[PDB]
Amino acid sequence: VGAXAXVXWXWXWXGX
Amino acid sequence: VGAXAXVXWXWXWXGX
Repeated sequence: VGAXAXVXWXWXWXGX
Repeated sequence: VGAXAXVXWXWXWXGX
């Protein structure tokens, strides 16, 4: 979670 | 991966 890939900013889910 | 939790900077594995 947070930033890069997962739940957060960039890849996966949430922000970008 | 990247930053926050996982493989990367903060929690889990790698940097902090």
